[PDB]
Amino acid sequence: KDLESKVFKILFESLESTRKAIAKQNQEKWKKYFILAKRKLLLSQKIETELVLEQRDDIDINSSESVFKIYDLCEQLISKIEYQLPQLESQYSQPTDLDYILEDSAMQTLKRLQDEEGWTEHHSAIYRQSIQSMKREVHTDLLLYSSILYDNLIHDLSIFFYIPREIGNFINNISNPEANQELLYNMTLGLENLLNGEFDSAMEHYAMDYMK
Amino acid sequence: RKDLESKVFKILFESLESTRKAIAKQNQEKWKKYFILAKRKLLLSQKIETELVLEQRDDIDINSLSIASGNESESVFKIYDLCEQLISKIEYQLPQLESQYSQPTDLDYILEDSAMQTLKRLQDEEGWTEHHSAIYRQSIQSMKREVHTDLLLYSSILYDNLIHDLSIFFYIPREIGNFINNISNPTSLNEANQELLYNMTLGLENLLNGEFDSAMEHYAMDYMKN
Amino acid sequence: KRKDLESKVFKILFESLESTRKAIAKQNQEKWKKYFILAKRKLLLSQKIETELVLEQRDDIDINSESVFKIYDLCEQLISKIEYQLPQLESQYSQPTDLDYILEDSAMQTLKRLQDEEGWTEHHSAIYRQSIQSMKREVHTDLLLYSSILYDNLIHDLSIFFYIPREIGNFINNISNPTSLNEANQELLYNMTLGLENLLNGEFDSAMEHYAMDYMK
Amino acid sequence: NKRKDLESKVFKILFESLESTRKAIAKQNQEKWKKYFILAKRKLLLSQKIETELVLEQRDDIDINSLSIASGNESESVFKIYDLCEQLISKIEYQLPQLESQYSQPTDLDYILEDSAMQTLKRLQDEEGWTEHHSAIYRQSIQSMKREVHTDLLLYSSILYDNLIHDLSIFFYIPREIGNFINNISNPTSLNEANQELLYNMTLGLENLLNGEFDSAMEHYAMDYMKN
Amino acid sequence: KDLESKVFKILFESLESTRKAIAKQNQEKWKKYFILAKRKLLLSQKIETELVLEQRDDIDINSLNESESVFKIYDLCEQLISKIEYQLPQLESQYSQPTDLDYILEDSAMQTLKRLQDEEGWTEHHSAIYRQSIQSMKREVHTDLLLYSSILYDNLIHDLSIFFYIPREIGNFINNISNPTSLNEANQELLYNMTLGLENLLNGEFDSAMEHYAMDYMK
Amino acid sequence: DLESKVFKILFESLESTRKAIAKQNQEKWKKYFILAKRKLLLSQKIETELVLEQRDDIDINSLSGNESESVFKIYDLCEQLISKIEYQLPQLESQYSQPTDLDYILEDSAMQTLKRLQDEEGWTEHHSAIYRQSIQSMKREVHTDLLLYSSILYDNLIHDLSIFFYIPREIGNFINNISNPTLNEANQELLYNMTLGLENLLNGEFDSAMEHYAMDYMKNKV
Amino acid sequence: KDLESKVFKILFESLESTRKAIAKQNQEKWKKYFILAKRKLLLSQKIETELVLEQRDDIDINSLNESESVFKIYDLCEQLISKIEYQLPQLESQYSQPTDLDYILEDSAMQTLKRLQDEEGWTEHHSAIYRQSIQSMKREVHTDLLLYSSILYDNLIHDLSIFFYIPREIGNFINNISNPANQELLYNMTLGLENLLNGEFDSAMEHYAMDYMKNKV
Amino acid sequence: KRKDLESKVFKILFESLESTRKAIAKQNQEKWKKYFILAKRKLLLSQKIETELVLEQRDDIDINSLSSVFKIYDLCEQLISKIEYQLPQLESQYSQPTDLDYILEDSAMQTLKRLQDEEGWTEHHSAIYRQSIQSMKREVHTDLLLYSSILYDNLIHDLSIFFYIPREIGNFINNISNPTSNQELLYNMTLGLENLLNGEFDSAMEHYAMDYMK
Repeated sequence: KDLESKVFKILFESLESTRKAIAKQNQEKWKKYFILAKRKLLLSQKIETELVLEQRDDIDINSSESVFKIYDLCEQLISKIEYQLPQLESQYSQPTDLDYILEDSAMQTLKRLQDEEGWTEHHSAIYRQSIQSMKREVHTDLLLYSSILYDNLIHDLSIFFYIPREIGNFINNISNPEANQELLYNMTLGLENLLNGEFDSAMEHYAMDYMK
Repeated sequence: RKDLESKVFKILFESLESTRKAIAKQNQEKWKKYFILAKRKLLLSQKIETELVLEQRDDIDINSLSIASGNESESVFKIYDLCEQLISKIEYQLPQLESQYSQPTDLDYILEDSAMQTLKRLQDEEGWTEHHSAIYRQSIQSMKREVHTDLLLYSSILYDNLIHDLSIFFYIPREIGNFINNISNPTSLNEANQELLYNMTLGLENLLNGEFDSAMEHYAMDYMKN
Repeated sequence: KRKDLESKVFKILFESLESTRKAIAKQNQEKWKKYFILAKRKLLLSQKIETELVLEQRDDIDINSESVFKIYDLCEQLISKIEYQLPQLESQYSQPTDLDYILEDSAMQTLKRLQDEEGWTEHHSAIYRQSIQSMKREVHTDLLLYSSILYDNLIHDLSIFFYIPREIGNFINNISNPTSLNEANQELLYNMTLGLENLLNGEFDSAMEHYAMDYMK
Repeated sequence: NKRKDLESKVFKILFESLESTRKAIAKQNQEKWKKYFILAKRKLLLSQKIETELVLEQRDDIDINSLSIASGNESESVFKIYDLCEQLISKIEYQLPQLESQYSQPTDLDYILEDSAMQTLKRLQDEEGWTEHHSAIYRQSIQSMKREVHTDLLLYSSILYDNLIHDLSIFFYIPREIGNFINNISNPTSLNEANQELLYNMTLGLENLLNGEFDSAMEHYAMDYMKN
Repeated sequence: KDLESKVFKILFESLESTRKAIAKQNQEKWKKYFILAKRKLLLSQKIETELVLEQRDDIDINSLNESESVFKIYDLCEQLISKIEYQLPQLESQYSQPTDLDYILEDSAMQTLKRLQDEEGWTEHHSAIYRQSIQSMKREVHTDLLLYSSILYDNLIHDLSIFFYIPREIGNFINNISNPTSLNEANQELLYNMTLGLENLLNGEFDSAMEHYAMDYMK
Repeated sequence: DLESKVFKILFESLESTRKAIAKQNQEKWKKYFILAKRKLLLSQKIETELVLEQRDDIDINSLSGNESESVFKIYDLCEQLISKIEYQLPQLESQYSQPTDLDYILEDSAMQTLKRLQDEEGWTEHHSAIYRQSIQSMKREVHTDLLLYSSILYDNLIHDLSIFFYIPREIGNFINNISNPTLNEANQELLYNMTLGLENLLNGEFDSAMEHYAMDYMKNKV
Repeated sequence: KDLESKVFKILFESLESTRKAIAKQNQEKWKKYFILAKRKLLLSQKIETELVLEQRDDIDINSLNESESVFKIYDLCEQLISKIEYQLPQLESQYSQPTDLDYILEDSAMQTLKRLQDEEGWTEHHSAIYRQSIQSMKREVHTDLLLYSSILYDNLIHDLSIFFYIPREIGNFINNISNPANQELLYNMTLGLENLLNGEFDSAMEHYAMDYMKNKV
Repeated sequence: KRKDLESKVFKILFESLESTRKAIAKQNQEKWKKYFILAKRKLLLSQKIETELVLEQRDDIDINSLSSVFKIYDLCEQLISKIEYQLPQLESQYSQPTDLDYILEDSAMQTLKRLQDEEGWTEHHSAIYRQSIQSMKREVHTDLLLYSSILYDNLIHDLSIFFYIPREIGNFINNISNPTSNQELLYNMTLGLENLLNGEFDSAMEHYAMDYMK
């Protein structure tokens, strides 16, 4: 009598141990947060840069290096992003310790728990459904906190959005004075910072700080 | 007791299974919350871009020469006025978006009110322990989290699509591409500053006047239907 | 004269190289992930040999004993875990990164731009290529260096997970003491099952993550 | 183009000096294997030390009672084992500064990168069209070569350790003895017999770590790997 | 009657004579001034060098112009510490060694007490006053030592500023790295000026320096 | 016969004043602290001066980095510290000159006492001469005590305050970093740690530490 | 936007730096607590002794055991009056002594202010806020003085009851006149007046104030 | 633009707070009682300890078969009484809320909400507001302790005549200095005790406090 209660207790405390294992994962979870947000930032970069390419008239006459260099930096920043997005995907899908914990190790625990007394096929059903729920909720967590992260570091990375900045500058330069060349220069610069690692490093720094 | 634990178990499971089928039946409000989360992202970007433009305004001083300001001075002051409005607009919008997304739905009724109700009717069953009710609370929480997840997944993909479909309303990148192209032409030098102030005003009012919102709602519903 | 031309081209060569080195230095998150991979790999290989040697001592099983069966089972699981973890650790170690992209593609672009200068000869070009190769090799150096030291420190931090030496110490200490022979036997069985399951259940993997992450900063 | 061939061939001499040093580095195998072995051996002994410390740390003696009924020699065996643990910790504490000293001894690798390289630089500094920028490239390439050597050292010593730790499996007395113990216990009535076997085998394996057989086996296996 | 007046006068005359004998004995003071100020100087030298030293990490056998310089600087630190660790007890000893002033205020004065105790009208009260007057003359001498060593040290910390190489080289290093070309050589150059610094404190240039500045303060 | 009475009355009054001087601890400990702290601040001053002497001067030039930010912030902290010390030293002197009850016990109260004692039988001007001599020596011996226990205090504090001696600690940290693993990481480490050392000298942590340590040394003797 | 919030945060953090500086200045705090308490004590003491003296009855050319019973005490009163008249202004010189604290709140505060006046978006209104908060901290350190010095005084008047010879002696006189004898008054008096003149009262006070400086914190 | 917005929002915080200052100045010229209460409290506890210690000299030496003051000892404990009554009275009198306590609680915290309603007005101005109000509170408290102290230091001289006990020990040693007639002691001191009980003291104290603050 009251063996039902004891078996239930075993199931519950097993599942809770798995939950605590899950909560201890931090480094790969954060690396994945960071991958999702960075991917969003890089798709907006590739779209902004494709828009400013499009506005270039292929001159075909039919009877300055300051901008050719700008358009050049544009094209190879597209090339950078195009290399980088598959690598972020790849990195994202690499298996982690948590995976093993939730698959093989959790199945091993199941088998042992089934050899107890009073453990039915229903207890197994409940155990399996809980582990499937935990597996899914890992993705829940990734999607949630990477959205929150992206929202925060779109504020923090403002300094790198050089087009809004150069336009605000340039219409301030009407009423507070050469301006064409100033814009070409600040644009070249903001490009370079996007290509030369200054951006990938800024993002590493910010998200890291967030994790501490 | 042989059939007792088996069938208390079966009642718990069938309760939960019906609730799951109910969740599938209320796949209706989901489209509105998808659209909200996507739209909130599009606006957070717009607000930040605009704020950045406004943040360059250096004031006008005795030390500001302000030479070469013809009729462009009033263009520029309307640009700052528009920008200020667009911020005040996005600032009013965003909490209405929160208020909408947060509002109670059919799904919430399935998973909250009615879930606890069914719980109480289940407590008054033979051989129902508090462990059974913990398992009920757990599976319902997971169904909440499964719905949350569908929200975040679909809305992220929606956004990925919208940033393509709304190519046209991103006036700032296009106008910069055009300004430098227009120094690259021989003829377009004089027209350049004017054209920039004008198409910028255009872009700001397209975001302000309802056009961008409406195209957003179109492309979104189009994506959802297919 | 042409002397100042030579100094101009030498200063440009140097400053492009120095820009490249500053860029390598900032690539810090991946360099740590790799340090930690190496330290973890050594820790785990030693766990595997320790566990395999406890297994080599087992009688061939009866074909065609209760707690000791549990313990042997755990040993086999832990070996499966480690044989799962190791190929993955190699994969993550070889996973390319932005450092690779600086060291190959951005460098070749800067060389195209540089090799179109005032007095830039193909010898300046050869030195530029070599210096790039040397930074790429020095990254590897630092991995081996910093991973060596990190492991030296982790072995001490992680001392409480080394359940084998501690449980043999404990066992002889309480056969020597007035404590009985069964209390000794049962205490060893218990403490071995525990050391094993903390090796198995993430507790060691979490401790290692925690300590190594604390070392950075 | 008198100064063209000047600049071109003062670059050429630089390349050829550097490449000569590189070739002299490549033929330095036997003398590297000494440093390989010292690094591998140091890590092996640091491990041995920690594992023995961890044994010794579980020592908490309780005084016997006037009432104690127990019998046997087991406490004498255990105290001798503790003694041998202290002797091993001593041995290792002694021989680590040795290894440091041996590694610190300068080799003909050191002579090619240090004495000999600085001696070639000075003659290159009396060359026509040579400038301190050339000298900076010289110093830079040499220090890159020192670093390449270091990489060789860390890499090959790590691989050698990984192989040694299997070669030396027989001396790892303490997992092996917890093994033999657990395997005996399943056959009951042999429990006291198994305690005796364990005390005896710990004593032996401690002696084999203490008495220099372990150091011999280590050097022997490292040689066998060097040849292959 | 007229007798305690006589006893009193002889007590006062004896004490005044001791006082005039203390005055001619200015020699010993200067030496002890130098001892006390020099000991304070070497205490601070010790603490600075120990702090520089406390930052050396243990040598990792994997760890690999600078290395040679930093090794030989650390050795110069350890040499300076040993020099001061013996130089200090040497200085205590020199300060303790008996003097003609010590003699004139212990032996000479107690001989005189014995003599004065066989006089007509010499109560023990008289002898208590005598011992207290003598201990007071000792404390005047000690006050003199502490006063003038304090002032002397105050002055020597300026006069000897050029041996305070360590803030000096901090300053040259930050100014150098605050410039374009200096940075290149900065890490070498402090390595040099530090070494020289540690040598001038050890080779004896500073002990001769100190001694000569003290010669001037006393003259 | 009775001259023992007059000598004993003399001795007794002098013991009164001596025990009274003994009970005057608070201002004693504060004057110890003043003399100590003064010396520590004179040393700090010379250090900071010496680092500023190595900064180059300022003229019409091209006006030429992040280092420049760090280095010029340190130079400004230096000028700050020097101003702090040049303010505190005259304060410390004026705090030391301030008179105490001890002054009164050894001047007005004593002269008063001797005038009372010059009204007694057996009392002579030679006893008055001894009274003045003894008072004058206790007057001098106060000073002696100040010199002695300030010397000892300083020799202790120069150890307990070791953590604020940032210049030697950072030059040692620097040379330890270079040649061994970790370039301009060490240069940054120097600038940061120098900045924090100067601020801890400026923010009161050092004055608070001194006021705590010499406190402790007092509580021992209590 | 962010600029406003950040310039506010910089204002607040500077002000709270000053806050934590004043927090650490306990020595001169207690010096001034003590000075104020002691001034009150000595004032009441002076007025008591002057009221004793006001009944001396002017003597001059007049009528030639009790000389030691009245004259010694009238003298000891004249001297305690002397001593108190010496001590009071010394206490006011001591209280007015500048301190590191003044430095914190004046020269240092104005240096930092000047250094904030060339931050981004710093307005003369920020500066007026700053000076207002400085003058506030300056006023509150006063408040701290007044509060603790009153609380102290109330402790000391009880802790120091044994030096209050004059109510005590009127008591011990009227009690022995109800009993079966009087000169005890004159005797114990002289002793009380001496204990207030010889330093016993002063050093008793220094002791209790030390004790409170310690245990209260 | 918003440079002028910032000028104005700081302008409104300034002028609001200065209104509250000018309120405090004039309504402080009214709060004279608190001063007087705290001073009285100190006067009375001084009185209590002095009376206590004269009473503390009760030994009741038992006599044996070998062969007015009480009135006074009574007056003593009567005054210890009057005082132990009067102290909690005075503390309650001190704790009562007045106009200021409202001007810096309610009239301030309400004009707060009003200031929050203003545009451009964030939570940092709300924190500056609250902190300036606490500084005003503490400045009023300063005022309180300050002028109560000075008041006490004057009152000690003003009530010099009621300090009967040093007066009468002085008269006794004066009357023993010139051998005459003890009885004058008991009479004069009884007189002073009744001066401290009948309320000439409390009333002369009030008159001198008011008379000083005029």
